[PDB]
Amino acid sequence: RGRPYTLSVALPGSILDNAQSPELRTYLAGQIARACAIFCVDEIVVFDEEGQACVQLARILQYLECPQYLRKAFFPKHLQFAGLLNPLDSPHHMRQDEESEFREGIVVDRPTRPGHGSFVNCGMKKEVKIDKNLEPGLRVTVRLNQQQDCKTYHGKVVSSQDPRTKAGLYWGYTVRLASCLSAVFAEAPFQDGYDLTIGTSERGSDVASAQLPNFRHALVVFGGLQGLEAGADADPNLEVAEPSVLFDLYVNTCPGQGSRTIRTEEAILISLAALQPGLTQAGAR
Amino acid sequence: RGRPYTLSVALPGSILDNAQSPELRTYLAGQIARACAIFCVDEIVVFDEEGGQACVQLARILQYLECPQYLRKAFFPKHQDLQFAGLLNPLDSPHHMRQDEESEFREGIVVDRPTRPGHGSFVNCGMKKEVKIDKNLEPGLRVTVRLNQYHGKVVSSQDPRTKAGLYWGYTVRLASCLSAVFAEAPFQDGYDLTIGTSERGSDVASAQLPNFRHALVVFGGLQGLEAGADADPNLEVAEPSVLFDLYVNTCPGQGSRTIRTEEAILISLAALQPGLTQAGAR
Ligand SMILES: Nc1ncnc2c1ncn2[C@@H]1O[C@H](CSCC[C@H](N)C(=O)O)[C@@H](O)[C@H]1O
Ligand SMILES: Nc1ncnc2c1ncn2[C@@H]1O[C@H](CSCC[C@H](N)C(=O)O)[C@@H](O)[C@H]1O
Repeated sequence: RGRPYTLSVALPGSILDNAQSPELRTYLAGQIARACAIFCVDEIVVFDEEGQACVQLARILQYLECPQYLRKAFFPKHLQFAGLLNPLDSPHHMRQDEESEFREGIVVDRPTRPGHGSFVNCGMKKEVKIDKNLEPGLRVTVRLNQQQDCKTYHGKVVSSQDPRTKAGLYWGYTVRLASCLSAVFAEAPFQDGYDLTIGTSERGSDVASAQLPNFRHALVVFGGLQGLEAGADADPNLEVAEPSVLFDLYVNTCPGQGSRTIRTEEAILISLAALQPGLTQAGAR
Repeated sequence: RGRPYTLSVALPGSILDNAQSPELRTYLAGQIARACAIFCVDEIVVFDEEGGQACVQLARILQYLECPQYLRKAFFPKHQDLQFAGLLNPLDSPHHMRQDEESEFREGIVVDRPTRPGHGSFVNCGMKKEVKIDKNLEPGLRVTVRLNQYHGKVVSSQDPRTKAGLYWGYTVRLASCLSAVFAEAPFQDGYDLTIGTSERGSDVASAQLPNFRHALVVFGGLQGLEAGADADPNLEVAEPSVLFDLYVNTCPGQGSRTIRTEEAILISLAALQPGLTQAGAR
């Protein structure tokens, strides 16, 4: 039932600068968030391929990922427009009425006696009581007890990776800022790093011909208006050459494209669709 | 060399009504045009899923974007539906070339220049000079011209594709209902492969596409293909799958509750691309 692999996507913040209005800038950020949610992307890495655009993108991505009942707690907000344009509707974004094995919550600032556990706002009709003693303001994943007229529901804090790794549920993404293209690779949140890296380009090899190797943590990387060339050339930590040398695979995911250029946000949907069968097979236990 | 098959996409004009501003409405139309151009779609069918304004606005934006830039003044007077065209992303298709670019074919408009029966016509093909052709044609007609390898020959508009393998844009068709998508196909034998899309469809990974000549991929709007099927008095079906050769979910295990039509076109045409390419080949 569980999914043992992760999928990360990297792209440059600069793509917001190419948007033609403030409204379209915000919509574009939403397009990115939605593409990643649709394809059950676990991490979005926003890199500086050269600042403002990177930070604005990352913040919108985080806001959209956050369950609605937690947003006012984590975001000074009103971002509200971005959320209206492109809601994720992901499995952790359930309504108060819906039954769920897991829920995201925030530990509430309640005066408690040491050792007596904590109270969590999981967006339910009642607070959830947990045995772990945690600081108010932390975001946690709670597994609700199967057996529950008490003042609270009861649950236990579990790893935020449990819904995916144990139940096969998509549970949103984390957003990482990277100061350059080398940092996309170097500052992976996995000890082992990304063991399968895939770059994308019209100059890549045919995606249809590639055999994806078995993997645990995949990374798919996208460029902006000037391709992965911009990021590669700007970073002194990286080999000076065409970008294909920086990846395990470097693929064209739309053979015979009928437009001269495919935009980053279009390419993420096309590429993740093209790679989905392969990633599913190669990532399986 | 040539590509012997066509690919048509159908969707409801009603999706423009779900856009949250006038500017986003125009932007969304452009998203449809670009998704179709990227995938070398030859025809976009805009249908009325209620069984008029959204459909006409979508159709007009699609046609405007398809038209080579040097012919837009001739074919597109200023209109309210195109007031936000500046926010559109150009298609940058093969027939959208600059004046300096060498090309085997160019689109043109026959122009009013002195001629006599039998002495042919002149065509504005966007080149430095108007192009002389041997065929007598009325001014104002759009034609495909094969340049002599400033003289050319008017050829079938399907030659760039069928002979040279070039994507050459799309035609736009309005359909008054879902059944008309099928019934008013511009091909004599109709669409011989029809593919509907839905989260309730069978897994696209198991689909086996039969050899085909004219493929059709159909998308619903906010309420799915159920809406158009239900609203059309020419159909009396329980659910939409029986209208199609294949009825497919193209994004297994999707991580959002709903995939919007414009997202789904990109995902589904990507998912089907290997299959379509293989099954349509000579
Ligand atoms: N055919 C294709 N296959 C895979 N990815 C593509 C693609 N076309 C565009 N992309 C993705 O979309 C991004 C923006 S398009 C970049 C265009 C640039 N002229 C260049 O030389 O690459 C690219 O960096 C790549 O990540
Ligand atoms: N998983 C999926 N596979 C294929 N097409 C999909 C899809 N999800 C959405 N679509 C396409 O996008 C359109 C808009 S989404 C429609 C959702 C509607 N609640 C319904 O019951 O269908 C659909 O009509 C379909 O053409």
